[PDB]
Amino acid sequence: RAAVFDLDGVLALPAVFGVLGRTEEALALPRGLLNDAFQKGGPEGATTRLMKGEITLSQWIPLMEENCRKCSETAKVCLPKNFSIKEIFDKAISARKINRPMLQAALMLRKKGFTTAILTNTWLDDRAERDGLAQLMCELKMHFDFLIESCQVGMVKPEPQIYKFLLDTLKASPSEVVFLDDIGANLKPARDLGMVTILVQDTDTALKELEKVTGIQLLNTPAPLPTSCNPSDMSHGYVTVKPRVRLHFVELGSGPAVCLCHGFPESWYSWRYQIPALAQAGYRVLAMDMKGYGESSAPPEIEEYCMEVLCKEMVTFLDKLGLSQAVFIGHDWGGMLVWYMALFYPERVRAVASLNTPFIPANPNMSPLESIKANPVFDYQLYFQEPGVAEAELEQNLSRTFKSLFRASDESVLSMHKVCEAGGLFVNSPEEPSLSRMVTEEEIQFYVQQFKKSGFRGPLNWYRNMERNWKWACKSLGRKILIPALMVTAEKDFVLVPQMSQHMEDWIPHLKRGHIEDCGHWTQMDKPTEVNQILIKWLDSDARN
Amino acid sequence: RAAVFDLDGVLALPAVFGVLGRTEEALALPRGLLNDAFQKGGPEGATTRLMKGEITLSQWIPLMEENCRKCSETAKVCLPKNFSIKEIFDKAISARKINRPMLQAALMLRKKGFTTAILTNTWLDDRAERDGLAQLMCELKMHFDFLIESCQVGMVKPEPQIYKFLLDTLKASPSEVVFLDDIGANLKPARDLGMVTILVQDTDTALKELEKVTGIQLLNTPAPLPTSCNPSDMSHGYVTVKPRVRLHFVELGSGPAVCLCHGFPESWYSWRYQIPALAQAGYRVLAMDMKGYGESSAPPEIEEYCMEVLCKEMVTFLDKLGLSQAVFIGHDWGGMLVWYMALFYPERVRAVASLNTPFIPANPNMSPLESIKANPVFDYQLYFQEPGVAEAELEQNLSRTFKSLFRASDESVLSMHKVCEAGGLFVNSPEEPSLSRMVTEEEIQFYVQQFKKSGFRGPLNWYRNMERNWKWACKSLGRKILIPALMVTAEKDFVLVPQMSQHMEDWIPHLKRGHIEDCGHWTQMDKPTEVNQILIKWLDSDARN
Ligand SMILES: O=C(NCc1ccc(Cl)cc1Cl)N1CCC(Oc2ncccn2)CC1
Ligand SMILES: O=C(NCc1ccc(Cl)cc1Cl)N1CCC(Oc2ncccn2)CC1
Repeated sequence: RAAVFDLDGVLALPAVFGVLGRTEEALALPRGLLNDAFQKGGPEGATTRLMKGEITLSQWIPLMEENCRKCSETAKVCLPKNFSIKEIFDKAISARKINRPMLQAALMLRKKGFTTAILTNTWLDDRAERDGLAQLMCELKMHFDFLIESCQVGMVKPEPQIYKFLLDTLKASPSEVVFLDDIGANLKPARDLGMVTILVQDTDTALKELEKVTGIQLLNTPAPLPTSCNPSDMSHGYVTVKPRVRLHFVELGSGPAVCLCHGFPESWYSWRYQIPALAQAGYRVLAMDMKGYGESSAPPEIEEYCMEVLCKEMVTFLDKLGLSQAVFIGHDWGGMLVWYMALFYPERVRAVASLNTPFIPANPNMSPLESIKANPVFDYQLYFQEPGVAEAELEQNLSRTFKSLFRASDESVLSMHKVCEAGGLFVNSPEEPSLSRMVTEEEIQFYVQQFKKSGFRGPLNWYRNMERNWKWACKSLGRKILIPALMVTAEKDFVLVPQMSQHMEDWIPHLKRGHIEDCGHWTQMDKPTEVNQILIKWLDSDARN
Repeated sequence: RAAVFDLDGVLALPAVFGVLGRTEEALALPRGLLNDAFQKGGPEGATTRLMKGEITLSQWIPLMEENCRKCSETAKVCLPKNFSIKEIFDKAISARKINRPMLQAALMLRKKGFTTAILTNTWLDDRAERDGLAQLMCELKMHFDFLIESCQVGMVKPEPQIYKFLLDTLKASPSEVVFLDDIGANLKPARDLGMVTILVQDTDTALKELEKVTGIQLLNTPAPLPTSCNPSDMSHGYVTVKPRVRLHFVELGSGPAVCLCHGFPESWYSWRYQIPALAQAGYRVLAMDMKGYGESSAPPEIEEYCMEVLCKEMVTFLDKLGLSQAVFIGHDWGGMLVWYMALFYPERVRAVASLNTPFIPANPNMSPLESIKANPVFDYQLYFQEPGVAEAELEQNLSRTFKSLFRASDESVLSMHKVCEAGGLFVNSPEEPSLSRMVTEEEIQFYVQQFKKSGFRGPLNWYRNMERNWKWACKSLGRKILIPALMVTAEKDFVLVPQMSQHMEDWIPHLKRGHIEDCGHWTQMDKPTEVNQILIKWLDSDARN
């Protein structure tokens, strides 16, 4: 049981086939002139040779023209003065856009165990604007197990061989396979080989039919999550910033550089839902394992975690990567870091953005410890301070830990006030915590494996400079942030409440604002789709311009 | 003994200080109006506060205006209708360009054992166009051991503290240090602290003086090599393309993606001289460890090295990296690969380029082995064929191997014809080979270490598919390359002679051509500067447009 989708007319709706007609009307041409001239000679014909990979698209155009001279000639018509097949097809190809709901379906069947595949008759595109084809072929490609292109295999639909071929690459029986296609002709050979066939016109009936024979709802199915990340299928980067300090990250996409700075205690993976989005949106994403986390160096000394050096190391990270600047987006402790970045290295910062984390001026007259007791919900911060105590407690049950922390607003199971008195952090929580809606059991275990490397010393050391940070932070009390910034608040984040940012305007005049209702502190996994909305808008708006 | 250089007026010639005057003339302003208004209040003054990092540049402008209202007022003049300090400084900053010869000098002293450093009074730049500052600060930064900016340390020249500071960061005695600067005032405190001081105006006298007190020629010194690469200071990438196949590479720069495909038997490092250039030129460079080499998977089976799969894996490499297309530049076997890339994946190829390697149509009627005996200098290719024979011989003395192969035109020590009969490849060469001009002993040993990993099986397997490549290659006999391509020939490459490419025009109509006289087969290290010239021109010309 597996499912195969044609490109043109199935997953990519405006059909190149249909734009021909629209040109015929538009151009006052004899109905079918272009379509008939498109396939003159059958399998010996220019088009078939093209589908077989025998000639490039640019090699085909002239070959397509001549058909139209002849085809105009038999019907005894004229082809307009500036009539050009190049232009007609450019617009068309680039007029073709994904069919989000069909794609939706593939993703569901897939997620439901199905082996999926795009089986398309397609040329080798060597136009100048070919990028727009390659660009879309990537969007799609990824959400399928296979892509079979007529031009590489050397076979075209409806040659029964490409079907067997597909069958054998599928490793399935004809009876196990569903096959949707806009071209009846191409259904017949699959049909008569025994597989299911769906004729596609409206996507709605095509899907009704699909859910019917799969026994899996695809039609009007809930709002599906943004595309996530499989650590294996990723690109992983390593840069030494210091002799005993390597930073690790994940690279994806092309465009201006967007640098994602996670929080405590997370990993590059804490961005899984936005990493594909931003790439698609057209940026170059680089998700940090922040110092102390996972596959990045994790030095035991407290002082190697003050902001100054952490930023000193991001700069140096950009040094060794060929980057003048990058846009810094952070969350939790990362959102803080990003603020020092905009504050001490405007040069190197295209634009800054924080998730949850507010810009708080450092009080000259107030040792940040004093400012710790106030606001009672800041008790656990204390509990960390002492090297040893908390590390032990948090490294004791790894799985228990992340399960206990990673929870939606209401799934909470911790009261992070009275923490010190309580004698610990999970003092009054389970050891068997149930699994949140936000994470699968496999997305938890991942975090588990990252920390078996460096433990919690490092991450907890971020909380162990303050006297030092604060002091560094005072120097910048003269300054204002005048680069483009975005502040995004979460409703149900008890620790970092929207109202601490209330005063950020005194400091960042043209601060943009994003809010998110019904959202907790794990803004990335709790509200992936909205996080995406707010950040992509501001990126197009405020980054590259 | 170490050397310190100011930015403005020393390494970056048009001096911001001097453009003020040019504005005064230009604007018919009272000589010195701007300069005096630039430093009103001394150390309490806007400018000093700015140099100290107290305020951002954008915070300074208004503060700089008002000075000019007052300064115009005391001299009793008018400031023009649309008079703006913002615009005046924009142009200026972006009018400032590196001082190549001063830089030259730093690089020499450095290479000569000197500890070097930029000690500049500089602001924190938060303009929109700030990128142009960051961009240049990176060019330079890298070629020095240290950069000390007044705005981070919190100290300005000529405060004697920043000097001591510099001294203590240098870890040197005043007497050990040279210090060039355009501003006499800033020399005095260093001078009177005991270090050498040079007053810079013309760069030529400033350098005469430098070479004088260093005992090292800097003036009119030979044409220096392009900037190379220190593997440690690099960014190293890893992407799995297959279950048991990881590809490794080096990332640097930003812009369109340029993908560098080395040859046999080399490594990403075989591009050391062009990797910094292209980055600077403004592209995103990704130097491959090609399958079988160094830090990339090295599967023993022959067939995992045919072109088809090698390209299938580059595509897949671009998949997992967020790349629609990349420009492929190859050399030796890499130049070949790139040709299949342009031939089977135009979509995915922005532009193609080969170094040495020509585009040879596959003869339908001729088993490529037949076509092997012909052209006698293709004997060693035979010698490889047999899994075992050559691997053994080449893995025997690693160092001997690379020393023996990596040689300029005339440094040759091998006759790669009669190889089979001779009974080996280095049959009649030394074991103690002298070291070529092209490589230091440390650039050899590097190659040595890479191959202790995967050995020679893998690399030699590229030569072990031909019947297979050829067959794959026949399919494309219908096709023409119509994307932008560049073919670069080397004069003294006995194996890949310029004349094999003579016919490439029948295949690639608007093929661009680059030649290089007095050059061998190791085009990258033999002619780094020219390689750079040809490729950067064609990149601006033919890539991004
Ligand atoms: O405690 C954290 N992060 C960990 C954390 C936060 C919230 C929750 Cl629910 C769970 C966890 Cl583990 N921070 C406090 C200190 C940082 O700086 C800051 N700045 C201004 C106001 C408050 N904090 C923000 C991150
Ligand atoms: O032998 C090599 N490279 C290794 C090599 C070349 C030259 C020298 Cl001096 C030393 C070494 Cl080790 N090639 C021959 C096969 C490849 O394809 C090809 N295509 C057309 C004509 C000739 N070759 C080019 C690379």
